Amino acid sequence: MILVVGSLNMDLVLRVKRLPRPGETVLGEDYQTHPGGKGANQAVAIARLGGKVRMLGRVGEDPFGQALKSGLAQEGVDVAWVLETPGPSGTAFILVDPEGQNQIAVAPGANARLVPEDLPATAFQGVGVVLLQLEIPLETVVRAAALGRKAGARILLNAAPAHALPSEILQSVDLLLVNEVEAAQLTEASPPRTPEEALALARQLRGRAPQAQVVLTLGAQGAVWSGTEESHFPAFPVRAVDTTAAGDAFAGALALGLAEGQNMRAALRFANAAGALATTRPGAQPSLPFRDEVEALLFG
Amino acid sequence: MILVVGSLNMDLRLPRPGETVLGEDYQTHPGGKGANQAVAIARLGGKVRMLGRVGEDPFGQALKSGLAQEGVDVAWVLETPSGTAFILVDPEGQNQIAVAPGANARLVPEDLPATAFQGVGVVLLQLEIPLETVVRAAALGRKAGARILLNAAPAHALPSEILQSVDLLLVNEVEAAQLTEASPPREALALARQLRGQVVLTLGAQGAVWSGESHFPAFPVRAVDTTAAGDAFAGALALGLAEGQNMRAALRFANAAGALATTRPGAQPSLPFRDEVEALL
Ligand SMILES: Nc1ncnc2c1ncn2[C@@H]1O[C@H](COP(=O)(O)OP(=O)(O)O)[C@@H](O)[C@H]1O
Ligand SMILES: Nc1ncnc2c1ncn2[C@@H]1O[C@H](COP(=O)(O)OP(=O)(O)O)[C@H](O)[C@H]1O
Repeated sequence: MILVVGSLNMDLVLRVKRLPRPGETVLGEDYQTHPGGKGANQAVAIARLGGKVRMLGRVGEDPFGQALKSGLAQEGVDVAWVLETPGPSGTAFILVDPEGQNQIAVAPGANARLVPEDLPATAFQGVGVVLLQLEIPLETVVRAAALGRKAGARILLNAAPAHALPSEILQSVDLLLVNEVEAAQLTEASPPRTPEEALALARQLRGRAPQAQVVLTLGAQGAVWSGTEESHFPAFPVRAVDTTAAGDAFAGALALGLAEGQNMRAALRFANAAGALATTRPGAQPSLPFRDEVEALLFG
Repeated sequence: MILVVGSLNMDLRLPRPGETVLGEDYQTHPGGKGANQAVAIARLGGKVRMLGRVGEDPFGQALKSGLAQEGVDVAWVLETPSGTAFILVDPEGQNQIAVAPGANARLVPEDLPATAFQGVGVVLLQLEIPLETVVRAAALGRKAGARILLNAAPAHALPSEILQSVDLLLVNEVEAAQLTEASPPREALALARQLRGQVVLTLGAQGAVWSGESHFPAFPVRAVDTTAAGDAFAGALALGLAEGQNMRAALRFANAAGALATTRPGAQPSLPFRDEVEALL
């Protein structure tokens, strides 16, 4: 059983010729509205892969709030710990170009009101893995890890979007999951390139600031893992339509792989499979693949 | 009055990929080049009508009642089965914008009644509606006996037919280049607008040039947000000519509105009132 603690966002999406550079006005088409948020996406990702999942976070007392909560319940995620909030739900401004590269700006809304006291112990009882991200306040992330350990869950921190982390969080996490910008933020010096070797060396560096399994995602180059092994796990070759929610599929698939009892080798392959499929359909949450697609792609 | 025919938009800590500016603002205000130009005239104490399409969504209502509360006649604003700008802004006033035309793409020639043009002194147009509707709006303006002000913005190619049918052709340095060829590195901007040519070429903090042959200096101000500077200038110029001011005093009156727009954040909210622009005289 997995608990996901994190954000619920309404995604407002535009197809664009080209992502605007600073100062640029670009013309877009095909305006669309879908439930999203790193938290809600990772919960739904676990559900479509057939894992049992609860979601703990806040929606606002607006139309979107109901749509965010109902969306989750419909996918069969347990929404008993989704709390109603004065003011607006989270909203996200997404642009996607023809290569599937995106640009996202998030208005936190009710996600900013998820405080430590909002975390009851019964949401964590009997869960094997707690899955956290950073579209909620850092004091809430600390409490979630604490309550997670107290219940005997593995703490999976997806440190995204990019944010500075205090030692208290980095030291209390079983697995730290970051993309290259998050890895560079926390380490200083980017991998302005890949060799898969370069981000292994940075994932070894991030390893120094804790005692977790460290996982670094590389988009079209897959992922690396510094922990009980130092290894690269290649991407599945697919046609990428919209890269939105691919880290969410991957995070959610890693969580459920470890929940179900898979080792890291298997769970990371499973996760690259799921993150690859998410690139091949448009939109965030709607692109989240189902167990049988993911298993098809693994079987080859 | 002045008739404005063009766009209405609602203008609305980031996954970077491709990259966003490090800055945290957006929320909700009426915008679009048409709406902004109309509100500009209204805030400058001018009688003004807005002609264009909103959607059947909450925004559509908000845009309409928004323009109304500023003092714009919205009678001719047609509901449609809204245009949206996703605006990201950093603390240094730098912007990234993604526009979804919505209803604005559905404003077709047969949408323009001649009633709306009757008695008006200036028809003010931009290029945020289909080109065939701009053509219609010009033709109906000429019929009603109005001066047709084309603001050829945003940057787009135009045929000789359209260029030859307007009484004033308002452009910036990128649009000037688009229609002619080769950016004015300045004057050379005045020799480019004569290659165009009444043609008005805006130059930011260097003000505006004219030839039908003169340059009108910028009002020096603290530029925090250059958004809606073109809209305030366009709206103000349109109001100076409909008020019967000379071209020289109107272009000074445009620069003065233009400069005051730069001094406050956002688009429609930064548009100066009359008392403000008259003080800067
Ligand atoms: N073009 C791609 N081809 C194959 N897999 C991809 C592609 N883009 C992303 N992925 C998968 O999704 C995961 C997340 O990619 P990445 O861009 O690092 O995440 P995020 O969207 O959080 O930045 C990768 O590890 C990989 O499994
Ligand atoms: N920094 C500035 N200082 C003074 N006046 C300015 C400044 N920026 C713009 N303006 C005024 O507002 C207008 C700005 O239009 P401009 O920046 O040339 O093109 P755009 O249509 O892209 O906004 C007029 O050109 C000018 O009078």
